[PDB]
Amino acid sequence: KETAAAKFERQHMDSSTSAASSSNYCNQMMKSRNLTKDRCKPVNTFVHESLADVQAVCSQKNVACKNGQTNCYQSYSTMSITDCRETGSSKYPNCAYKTTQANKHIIVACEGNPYVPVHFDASV
Repeated sequence: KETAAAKFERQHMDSSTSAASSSNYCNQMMKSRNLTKDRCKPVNTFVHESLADVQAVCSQKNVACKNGQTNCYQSYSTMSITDCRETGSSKYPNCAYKTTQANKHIIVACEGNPYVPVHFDASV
């Protein structure tokens, strides 16, 4: 089955764009990354950075996750991110999202050897 690291990349990485280019970014990416296949994922963030730069966060500022786990890390630097959250009209299978561009620090949980992101905890 898909590894947790691989799921993070699929759900949260978009190294192919610098920022969201239109209001339909989230609608397209949520669909393309299969985040709307079974149900509308209600909120999701994409990170517009290289994979190596995001993986490197696992060596940055340790901080407890929202759920209290201690394997979370905050990036030293802000990153270009897109926040995707369901619109009030979103109704499976016609999932609809509001796209919000931001530059924020990210908080990720890390696991494994190599020690890499497996969960996107927050933008801050």
